[PDB]
Amino acid sequence: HWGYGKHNGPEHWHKDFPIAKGERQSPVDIDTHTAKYDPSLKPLSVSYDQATSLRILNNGHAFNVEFDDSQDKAVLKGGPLDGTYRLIQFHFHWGSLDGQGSEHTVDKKKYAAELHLVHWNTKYGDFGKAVQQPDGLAVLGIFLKVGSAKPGLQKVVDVLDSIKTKGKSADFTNFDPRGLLPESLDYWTYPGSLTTPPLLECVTWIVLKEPISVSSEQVLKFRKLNFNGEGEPEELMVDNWRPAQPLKNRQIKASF
Ligand SMILES: NNC(=O)c1[nH]c2ccc(S(N)(=O)=O)cc2c1-c1ccccc1
Ligand SMILES: [Hg+2]
Ligand SMILES: [Zn+2]
Repeated sequence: HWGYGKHNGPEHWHKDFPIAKGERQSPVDIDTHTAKYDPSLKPLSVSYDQATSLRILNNGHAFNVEFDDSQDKAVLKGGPLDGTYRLIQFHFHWGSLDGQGSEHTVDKKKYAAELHLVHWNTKYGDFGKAVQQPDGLAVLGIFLKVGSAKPGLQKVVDVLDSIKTKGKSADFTNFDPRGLLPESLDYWTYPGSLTTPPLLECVTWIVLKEPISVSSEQVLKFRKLNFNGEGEPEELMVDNWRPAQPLKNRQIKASF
């Protein structure tokens, strides 16, 4: 099935998922001199104080930290969004080297990794229904650069040993996603898609200008993960990022 390798990677995806060549695919390059400040944007509201993490899973592509979304506990609202979007999970995309790994790029600049906090529009009842709607999802994207360690990330880093291979999961309760945010909530926003198959065009992307810094040892542990299942030949989980897709005269707006 689909992956990130030469034989199942991003330019093979269109065969099983024709929408890969669609009109609002993600990620995209953010050309900072083409993005326009939008005064009609409300401030962004990230309410993660009552977030309830459930567990962490290696899905053979990346790892997901999953949250209980059966109540309004961790919500995204404001900015370009109408109504309330509930946090369901977060995950990352990263490279084999610090000079690559992010999915969105900024004036062609690739970051070492990208964090995606995935939220679904609560007017649709559940995630499965939300992904059938053009405004079903909101993904908050945060760039990672290598520098000082991010203390709020370390609990995630520590558990990765326990979920090395495809299909492995571990209890991951009481994780506070507030520890992953940069200071500034300045952002760019554009309408887009899932960056993974089925590549559904259901996403309002909100990409934060300010990156977080993570340590070299933190990222190195990400790179120790496996794409393969236990007992299979080792295929390191690295370069699990889709490259930038045609903007196709969508408009990227800036909050600042
Ligand atoms: N990880 N399992 C999933 O079902 C999944 N759901 C997603 C929703 C949104 C996005 S996104 N990257 O465009 O923010 C990704 C996912 C995923 C997923 C994420 C990483 C690897 C494989 C699947
Ligand atoms: Hg959709
Ligand atoms: Zn993602």
